[PDB]
Amino acid sequence: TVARDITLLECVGKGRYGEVWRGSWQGENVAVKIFSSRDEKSWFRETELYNTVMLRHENILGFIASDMTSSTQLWLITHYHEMGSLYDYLQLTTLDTVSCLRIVLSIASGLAHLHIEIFGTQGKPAIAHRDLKSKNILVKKNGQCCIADLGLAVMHSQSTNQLDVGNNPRVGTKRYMAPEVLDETIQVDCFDSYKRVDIWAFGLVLWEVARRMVSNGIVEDYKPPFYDVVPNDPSFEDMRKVVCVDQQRPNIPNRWFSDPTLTSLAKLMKECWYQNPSARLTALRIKKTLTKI
Ligand SMILES: CCOC1(c2ccc(-c3cc4c(N5CCN(C(=O)C6CC6)CC5)ccnn4c3)nc2)CCN(C(C)C)CC1
Repeated sequence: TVARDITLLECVGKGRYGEVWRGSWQGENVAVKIFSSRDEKSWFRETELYNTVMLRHENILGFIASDMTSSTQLWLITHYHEMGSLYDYLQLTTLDTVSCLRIVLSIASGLAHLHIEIFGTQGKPAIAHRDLKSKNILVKKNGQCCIADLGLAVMHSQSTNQLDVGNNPRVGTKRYMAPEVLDETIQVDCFDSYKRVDIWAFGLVLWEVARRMVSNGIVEDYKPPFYDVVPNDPSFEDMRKVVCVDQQRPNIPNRWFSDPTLTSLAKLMKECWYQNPSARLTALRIKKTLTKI
């Protein structure tokens, strides 16, 4: 019924996943993500998650409804953030210390919230995202972010030791894939493995953002991770060669060591990028560290 009352106004995004539209519902802007045929299973997983797990959180994209509307389409209706994604926003502006730390702390807060199981009737299972990237993190006008696109999410309950992986043909974006995914050594039956996959990807987003924080009048152009060492649309084997075989990691600009904030974020992101997954920081530790900077 939400879908029948929505007026679609403007397409604001298009990809292999489908399309995103700005719509109006009860006079308020809403985001309508219209899934492609190729990605119907992500719609299904996200719908199941939003209808069975209490997820609401400042830094998780707000859910309104899911619907199959009648031509038949699969729609996921959420709050609308006119700044669009971090990918979009980082390309039209540079950041200062305050706005950079607000972005990265808000992502760490949302990720910690996903990862941590909460006991009881007001609680939730532990959740790992598995495809975190700058294109599915939204920026609010108040400068905080929120994480979207839970179609690959996996859940875990420590009490019963049940791991719910989805059976989704989709895999994570290859440019952001962790070493253990690329060399197929990931322990697929351990929930902690998916959390560590998230932490790797977070480190890459951290790098993407920090580059855009000005210090002493200097800033880097926006670039996606590994822009300098793999082609656009890199293959799985392109990524395995660079990340696993050659052990490359995004370069830290020297100008960052003149700013205390960027020096601290540089230390943080390198501790997300250990080849050994169990050596990476946890989301909560990142959150704590960023609350102190
Ligand atoms: C008319 C263009 O306008 C700009 C723009 C771009 C996007 C949005 C926008 C996207 C979303 C959203 N999505 C659904 C959840 N996601 C995913 O699943 C990603 C695919 C994996 C993220 C996208 C949800 C909620 N809100 N939302 C707003 N809004 C505005 C594009 C560029 N311009 C420039 C020209 C100035 C500015 C804004």
